[PDB]
Amino acid sequence: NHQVSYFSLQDVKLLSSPFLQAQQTDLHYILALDPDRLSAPFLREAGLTPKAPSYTNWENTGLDGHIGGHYLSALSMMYAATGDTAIYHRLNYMLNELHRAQQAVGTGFIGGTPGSLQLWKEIKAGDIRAGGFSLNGKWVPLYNIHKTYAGLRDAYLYAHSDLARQMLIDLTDWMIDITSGLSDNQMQDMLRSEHGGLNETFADVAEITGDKKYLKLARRFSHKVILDPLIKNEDRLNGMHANTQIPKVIGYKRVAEVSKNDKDWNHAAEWDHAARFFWNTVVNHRSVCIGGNSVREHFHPSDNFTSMLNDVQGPETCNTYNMLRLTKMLYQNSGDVDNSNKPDPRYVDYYERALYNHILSSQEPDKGGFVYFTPMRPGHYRVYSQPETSMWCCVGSGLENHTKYGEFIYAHQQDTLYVNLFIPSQLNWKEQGVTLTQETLFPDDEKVTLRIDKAAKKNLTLMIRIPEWAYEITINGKKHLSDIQTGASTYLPIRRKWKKGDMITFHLPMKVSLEQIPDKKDYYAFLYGPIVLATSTGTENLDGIYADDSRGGHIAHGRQTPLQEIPMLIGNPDSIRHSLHKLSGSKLAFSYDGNVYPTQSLELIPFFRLHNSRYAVYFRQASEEQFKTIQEEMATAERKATELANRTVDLIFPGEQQPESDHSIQYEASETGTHKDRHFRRAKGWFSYNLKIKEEASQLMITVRQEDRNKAVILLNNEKLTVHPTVSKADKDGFIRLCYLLPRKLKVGSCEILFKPDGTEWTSAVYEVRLLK
Ligand SMILES: *[C@H]1[C@H](O)[C@H](O)[C@@H](O)[C@@H]1CO
Ligand SMILES: [Zn+2]
Repeated sequence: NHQVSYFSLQDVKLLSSPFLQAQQTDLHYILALDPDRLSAPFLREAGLTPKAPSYTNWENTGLDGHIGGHYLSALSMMYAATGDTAIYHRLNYMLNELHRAQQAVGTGFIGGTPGSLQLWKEIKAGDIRAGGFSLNGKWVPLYNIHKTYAGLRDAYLYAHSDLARQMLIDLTDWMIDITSGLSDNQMQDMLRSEHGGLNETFADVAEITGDKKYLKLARRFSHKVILDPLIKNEDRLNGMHANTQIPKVIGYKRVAEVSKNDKDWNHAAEWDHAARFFWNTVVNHRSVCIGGNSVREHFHPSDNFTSMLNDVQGPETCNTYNMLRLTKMLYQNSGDVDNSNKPDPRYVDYYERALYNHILSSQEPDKGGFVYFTPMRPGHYRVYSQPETSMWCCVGSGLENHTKYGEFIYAHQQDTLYVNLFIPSQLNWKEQGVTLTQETLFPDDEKVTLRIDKAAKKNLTLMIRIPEWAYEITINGKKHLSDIQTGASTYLPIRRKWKKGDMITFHLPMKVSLEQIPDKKDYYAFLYGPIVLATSTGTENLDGIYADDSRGGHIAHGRQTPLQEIPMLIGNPDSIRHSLHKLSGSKLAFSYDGNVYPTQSLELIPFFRLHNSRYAVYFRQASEEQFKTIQEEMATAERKATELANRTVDLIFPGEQQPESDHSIQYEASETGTHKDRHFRRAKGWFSYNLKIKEEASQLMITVRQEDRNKAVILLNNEKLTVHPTVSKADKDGFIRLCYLLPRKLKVGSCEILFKPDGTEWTSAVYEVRLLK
């Protein structure tokens, strides 16, 4: 009787704000893409003639088709949000091209993976050769086809396309046939390969059709090794690839939702709970101040953020896009699950933190371009995509992000409206005969006004979110005072027979806070209200800040600044917090007026506004007592680590999917794993990469474990490396570096590196491959 609903994008008009800017910039980027290049893989796999070459980058190195899927979703949501005619022409054309591809094969299959029909013939026969990122020699093909399922779902739900609906059902029936001869054990083996959110999309088809066969399919596509610990409130996520898991959990939640009234299956509450526990553990233990998670795409231990503070590959944007999708699902029925009948605004505090500080920051606001990694290492920078060069996962999610800022501003519950986000907007609440405008300069000002533009004098309750970070309201010039009931996130209820012209005004008091890195190392970020602040540390060596189509072009490969050159805050955390002063002006800006080492007064602005520069979000802190020892470590060990990084020509992390894929991983009889938080690969046959040599290289460094008795032969362009390596002292965790001084410098270009056993059963387990000048 008390279900909470969301509004359609059609019903929520963004008014001038950073969000409308971001929407419009993404519109331009979406329209820049050539649909004939995005459709080319699909036509190819159907036996038709493409009209143009595919894009390059990931669209011709094995993930061919994935951006086309995202492109359907982004066009559909952007069309719902704007009604843009150019967007509709592109969406109609892409749907009709993919429909031609589907009809040419006639089975329901649509896809771009090279050799798609052969792949799925093998799978259907039970020839399943799964790795974490591969299936039968192909790059995450389940993940790829997921973006088509999702794209066709979105064309139906957002753009009302019946053609998309039929294409989606045919493609789902095709998968029923592919999996009809597979045991649950074979399915769970195949699901070891990254598969995006297929369980979610199959549950979506169940709801669209009302046919439970699609819910049985969704459950078959639910990865049990991940689900089962979550049911039991066990976080087993250390070392896992993070964006692989989040869509699975979204899927468990969606299966639970669509299964709410399924008399033949009794697990909905358990699967809902698994998702709510997953959210809790990631948000509360694995997330930084901007709302993101992971380092080099993987979950590190929650008690050790060292790599988050040292690596240039900070949180990945996809992961936050997916955590926000989950957040929206969990919030909707939070009141049903806790039998309060009011949803839990703690979900909204997270949503706001991640939306303003990560999603909004992840697009260059003027020109466009999407961020993959956001370093938390002080003094680095982030790289942006370009429309015709960049075909990354974070481009696909990037296209979607800025279409849909209207989706979570408000929620409705019969005669109740939840005012969740303080984003300028006009709402059509047709269910209660109301049109309302939210006017605010937030976060640059504290005042919010809600204006009733149209109403039918129903008694309605406005539930205004009072964030934990933030009671007098004004109605029509009259002050109404209410008692604070909790310092926690809560709602302030205001019920009236609203009429045209009524005005509700409230203020959100904003304070400076200082948020420590979660493992309580000596690094802190400044916030103002929910806004993460940052300082610009310079504009030198921003190499590849607008990416080309190269493998690895999503990473900020420019020079690493030694930490002793970046401002370090001297003193205790309360003194440091008190030393940040707000500057006068209509935009947020702050001066840091305490002691900084080395001296440059620092200016801080919102991180979402900091572009085309190096930055610090987290600052290293030093007590006056520990300064001498801290500075000596920064001047010696940290400086030397930075020098090694700055002599590095190429770098591979064996066992990490994207580093391996960017270096054209090949293998025979190989396995991967983790030891002491580091990934490896080893083989009984062999494994190989291509090294990309931008500058001549002199030295190869291989990281292994001292205790490993297995040895590798190394071939460079099929010539055995016979020079004797120098061997480093073992570190704390038992890792050593083998340093080979190459007999001849390696030429600029590409060089195969191949590892095969040297008399032993396996190669050494290799944890890092580094090429140096
Ligand atoms: C980016 C994102 O993490 C996706 O899940 C993955 O397939 C891609 C590269 O690893
Ligand atoms: Zn990504």
